[PDB]
Amino acid sequence: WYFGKLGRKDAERQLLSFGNPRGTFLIRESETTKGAYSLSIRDWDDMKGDHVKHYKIRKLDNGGYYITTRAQFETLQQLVQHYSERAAGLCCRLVVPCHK
Repeated sequence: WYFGKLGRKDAERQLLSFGNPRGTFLIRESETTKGAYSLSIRDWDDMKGDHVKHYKIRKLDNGGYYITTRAQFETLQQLVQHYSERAAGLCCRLVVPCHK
């Protein structure tokens, strides 16, 4: 998963640079809330067939992270691996390898 500190520019640009399908994701941190991040996946309304969507994430009260309450985790790595099984309430599952 995530290569470093990118999400706004690099992420949105790279995601549309190849045209990578469902499964492509990356994690970027939120500037507006330290300790929070945003999950960047390539999601489109299927007519544009090219877009990038960002999910606003909130920090768990137990010190973990979650996108939904049906999928709460203490580490972000474990979170990636669960969403790598299926979409736990995201438009895309996290099933791609990370190659730049």
